[PDB]
Amino acid sequence: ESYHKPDQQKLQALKDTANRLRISSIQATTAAGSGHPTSCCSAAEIMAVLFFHTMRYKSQDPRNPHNDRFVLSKGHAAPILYAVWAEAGFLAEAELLNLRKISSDLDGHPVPKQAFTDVATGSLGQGLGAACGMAYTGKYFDKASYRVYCLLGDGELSEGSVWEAMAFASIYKLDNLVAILDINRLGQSDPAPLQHQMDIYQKRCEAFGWHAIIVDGHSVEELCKAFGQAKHQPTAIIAKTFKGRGITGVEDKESWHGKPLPKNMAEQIIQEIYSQIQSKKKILATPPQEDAPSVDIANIRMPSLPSYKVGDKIATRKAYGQALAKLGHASDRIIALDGDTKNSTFSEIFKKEHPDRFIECYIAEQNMVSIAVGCATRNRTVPFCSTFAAFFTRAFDQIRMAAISESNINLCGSHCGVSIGEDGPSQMALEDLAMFRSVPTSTVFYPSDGVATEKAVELAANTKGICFIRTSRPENAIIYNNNEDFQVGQAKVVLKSKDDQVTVIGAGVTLHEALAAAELLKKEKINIRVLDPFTIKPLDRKLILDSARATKGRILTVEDHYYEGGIGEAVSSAVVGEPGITVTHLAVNRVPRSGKPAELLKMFGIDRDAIAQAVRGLIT
Amino acid sequence: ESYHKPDQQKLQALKDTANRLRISSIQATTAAGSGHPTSCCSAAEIMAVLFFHTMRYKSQDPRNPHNDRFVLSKGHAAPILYAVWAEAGFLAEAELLNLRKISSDLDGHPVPKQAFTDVATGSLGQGLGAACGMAYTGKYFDKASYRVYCLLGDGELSEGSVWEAMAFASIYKLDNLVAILDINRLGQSDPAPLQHQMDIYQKRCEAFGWHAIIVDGHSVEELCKAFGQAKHQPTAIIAKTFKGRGITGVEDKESWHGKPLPKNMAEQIIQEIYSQIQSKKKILATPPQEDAPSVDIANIRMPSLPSYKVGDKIATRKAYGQALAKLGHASDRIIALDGDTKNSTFSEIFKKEHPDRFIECYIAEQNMVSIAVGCATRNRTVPFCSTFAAFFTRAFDQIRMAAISESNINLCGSHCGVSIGEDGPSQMALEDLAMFRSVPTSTVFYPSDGVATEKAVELAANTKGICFIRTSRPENAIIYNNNEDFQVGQAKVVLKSKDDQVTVIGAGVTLHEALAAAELLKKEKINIRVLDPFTIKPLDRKLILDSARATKGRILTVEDHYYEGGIGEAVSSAVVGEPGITVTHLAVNRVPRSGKPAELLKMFGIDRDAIAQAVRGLIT
Ligand SMILES: CC1=C(CCOP(=O)(O)OP(=O)(O)O)S/C(=C(/O)CO)N1Cc1cnc(C)nc1N
Ligand SMILES: CC1=C(CCOP(=O)(O)OP(=O)(O)O)S/C(=C(/O)CO)N1Cc1cnc(C)nc1N
Ligand SMILES: [Ca+2]
Ligand SMILES: [Ca+2]
Repeated sequence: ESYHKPDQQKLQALKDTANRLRISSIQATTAAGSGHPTSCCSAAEIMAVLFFHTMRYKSQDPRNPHNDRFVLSKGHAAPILYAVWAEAGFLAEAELLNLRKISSDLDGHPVPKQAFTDVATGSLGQGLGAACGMAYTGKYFDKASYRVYCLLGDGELSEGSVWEAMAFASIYKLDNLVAILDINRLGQSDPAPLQHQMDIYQKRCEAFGWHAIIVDGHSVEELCKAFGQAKHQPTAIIAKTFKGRGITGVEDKESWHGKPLPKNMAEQIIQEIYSQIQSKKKILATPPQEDAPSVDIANIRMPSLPSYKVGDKIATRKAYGQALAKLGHASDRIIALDGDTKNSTFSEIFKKEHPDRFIECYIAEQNMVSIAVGCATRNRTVPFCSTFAAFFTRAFDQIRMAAISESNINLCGSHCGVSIGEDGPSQMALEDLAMFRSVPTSTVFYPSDGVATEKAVELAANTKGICFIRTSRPENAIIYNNNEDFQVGQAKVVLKSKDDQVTVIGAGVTLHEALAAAELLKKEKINIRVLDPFTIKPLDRKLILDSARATKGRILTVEDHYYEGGIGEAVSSAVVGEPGITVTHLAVNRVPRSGKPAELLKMFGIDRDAIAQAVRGLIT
Repeated sequence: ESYHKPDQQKLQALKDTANRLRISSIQATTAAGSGHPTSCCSAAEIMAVLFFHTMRYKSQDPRNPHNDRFVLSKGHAAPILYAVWAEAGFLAEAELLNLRKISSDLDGHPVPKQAFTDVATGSLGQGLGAACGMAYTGKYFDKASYRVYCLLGDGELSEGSVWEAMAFASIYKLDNLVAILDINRLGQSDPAPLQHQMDIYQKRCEAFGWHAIIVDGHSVEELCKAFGQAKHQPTAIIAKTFKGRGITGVEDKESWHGKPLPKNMAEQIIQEIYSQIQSKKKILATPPQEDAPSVDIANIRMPSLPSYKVGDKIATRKAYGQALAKLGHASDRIIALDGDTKNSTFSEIFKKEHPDRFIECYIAEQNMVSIAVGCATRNRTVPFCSTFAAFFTRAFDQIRMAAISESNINLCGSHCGVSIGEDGPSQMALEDLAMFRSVPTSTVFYPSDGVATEKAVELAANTKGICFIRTSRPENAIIYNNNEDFQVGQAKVVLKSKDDQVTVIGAGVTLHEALAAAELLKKEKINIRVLDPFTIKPLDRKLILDSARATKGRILTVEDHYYEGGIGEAVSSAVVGEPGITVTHLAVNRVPRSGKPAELLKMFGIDRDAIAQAVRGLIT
């Protein structure tokens, strides 16, 4: 646990290592014909000191739960990440030359198909949030000794998501977290705004509650000392570096971001760098203290059936909070995150019952999703984050990168559609189905009553990928019995007869408007089938088609969402070309406005009267 | 003009005004049954001083181009915004009681159907970026004397987008910009992280380059003085306030965010506040100096037809930069914004030729979109912002709010799809069509060669709403004559014969792969019709169906995008139910990986060979 103060030979070996990492970054990107060797070279001493002096990890088991974590937030330096894992003996050195090949897993940016990568980066400014999740988990959940190290670029620090993470780390006293800032003066197409004004970087980090140390980022000695000192808060190592360090004629120059060296130049430069290496002997990694606890990864089962009665009224947003609190007794892995909306999403119910597993993320949806991604790495927790579904659009890039990260997180967005009423469109989620459907690993739950909500929470907990649960503000009736069985991809027909003339597909509030339309239409001797998709993605194509063939081929979809990318388009895409099938679509056609929930459902054509009129038109 | 130091009577009139604004905020939200009176009451003195001492504006012409701008970033304080415009004589006082009614335009959050509103807020943390665009426009484009004032909440300051705007304003020396921070200690569901640690707020603002002044937010005299001194930096007025100020039993208490007072309580409280008001006489607004220049509203036309040659190769990303710079020579209203990607999007070409109208926004896509929205308010500029299309997902909430703001901005996202090759999925836009199609005011251009790209830039300049242009990295052949006519909503049949067996719909790289497939298929005596949509939204439904009816009803869509919300689903939703029409859909089915562009097109089943195989399967 004591700092090992390195001797001159260890320091020279660390320099030798840094220069090997430079050579490999050049060799790999020259072989590929693309990549970012100058972004690797500014970080070479940082990487050498982190992996071969400061960090503790099992070199043959990069995912080991006891290891220190490293997050390469500036992911385009991936070639030097691969180089250090070859230097540590995990990767074959020859494989480095296959960078970016379709036959290789050493892809252009890091991805979790690599055993040594937890989260995909590549979209700048997201790695520190993931690192915050890992550090929060290490400190408060695992209660383990591992530390978390996150390397960022300086242009990258213009992303506001970084400063959300900075503030989070100081609020939650993440003394096990270190950010290393590669202040190499340059971004992609110009100098970074602050260039080498190291004092301003320090003042910004200190103002956000971090211990901030300015170092020469090419001094292995200064780096060892800065990483070695006792930590009492999150620590920012602010490293003055030169982009392309060590590449004569390219160091500190513009016009070289993302440009590989041509073969003739790479050969000449590599010879120069090799001439500075004093010994070929490599440093060994040092293994960690193994105090991370075992975690139970068994299937998660609610401790009891939902306790609703048909006819009771409850909003699905409230049912979500009740279900999540119940799920917290079913598994110790469940954690909840929310962005200062816990009294609106009803995640406050989980906080009341399991306060040690609730993370207040404040008004910072970007960071919230990244925290959850970090908490889910190495399967340590099962995260449920919540806010208004509208404000998950604030975090779409984090959610997009979460799927590239093959992350298992759960996201519950409330207040969907116009049915929230008087707040108006800024709070109305009308594009969240389009957004989450376009996330390739996503399962999209749209529970229509309290029972379906509790079952969706339970299914989501056991479902891999990006799970989204769309909850609602109006208090609708329970329609399902408590022992109704639900499955991903299985819809429910909630009203049917042999004389049905249309299959009406609704969800949430429009499912209940469809049921109300059915009772109205029965007064005119018109029966309609009513179908509740349960999951919008994957869609129950078979039950939808079987239903439509029983109702003269006619489908009517009605949704509290815009036309594009929602339920209607999902259904149309599933059934197009099937003989005799037709699809009519009722949705919200423009930015809405303030009014009572029922008034807005009417104004935008998705209430019981609009459904009934649409049905009448189809018959005639 | 000299500061008019107010006398005691002016100060008392300002206190009276603040208390009138409290009373109205309470009356309106109690009448509506919803809203945020405590969030209004913390800002009452700020609002009184801004509108009736500091700012200069035409009370009967809120949109007037010479006016100071006010941005209510904490938009849920909308009732006090409405109250000040009634106090200024623009709104009828009786109409304030109709807050949130479907019969009123005094909606739950501010929206541009209100003459006194430029940008919709309601999604927190976006107003300061819009204000930065307004101030940048005032200082560097209009070169006018108007100032820009933006009121934020303290919980709101957790949004990273705020800090992007803070940094933007100091980089660009926006000394005409004032941020007022309503530090009322509380957010929605808990205290804000920093509560009343005023010194920490000052340190953070100063570290980001702002002149930061702490004031008693309920002292009209301190506010008059703090607002009365212009600075050489953007100025942060850090106002210590109490939430619900002036409401006995509620001031400084939790559990009251977004809670209206019950009628009996509102009556009692209003009587107490009214007893503090010394005079009913109202202060008059003071008008501005009228030095904003006139702006032409005429159609913008390219100075000449495109000058490409059929057969020449150019990537549409480069054609975009060439076309944008060309358009810049025809109209001085065109401005360009980019997020440190100008060498990759080729917006650098516009920077080279029109540097005064280029805005480097650095690696901060949220703020970039908000800057563009602010620059487009009152039609002062015609903005084109650009980055990789994948990174516009970082700004989806800003884009969503831009449509609620009825904003006319143009967005060009490059590097779409797997055809970028070796960088891998973090850089690959595969959900941008889903995203932008779900924005209700959007027009989605997907140009397939350099000619179509120049035409799309020109059309976008003259089209209202959220215009998106999707550009690509491969260097594909010019296929259109320079004099080909292009229109929004009109597709192009680029290959046909009387013996066509399928209509193949492709765009960008998949249009060219479809043309290559047609050549492979002709060796098998199979002709296919090939259709280029040009705009994905709106879609040329008529030409698609007329084509399909000439090709045995058969449509095949192939796209470098995920399945959901893209070209295939747009087509299927347009044609579903049409007799005899069938649609086969080829898209990217999962997160991709690194390889050469041609290798990835083949791996993910959207290259010429996958297209030909699909055609062969349909005919059988
Ligand atoms: C602009 C940019 C880079 C420059 C980063 O500069 P830096 O100072 O943070 O790092 P180094 O100087 O250490 O390179 S790497 C890059 C890519 O597309 C490659 O990922 N991009 C475009 C980019 C834009 N926006 C986001 C959100 N992610 C990105 N990757
Ligand atoms: C959390 C939250 C508010 C608290 C604002 O606290 P503050 O300290 O900034 O301002 P005041 O104390 O002055 O009220 S108002 C708000 C609403 O849904 C209403 O728009 N929400 C939800 C919310 C969450 N996230 C976003 C991006 N916007 C929001 N509007
Ligand atoms: Ca840099
Ligand atoms: Ca507050």
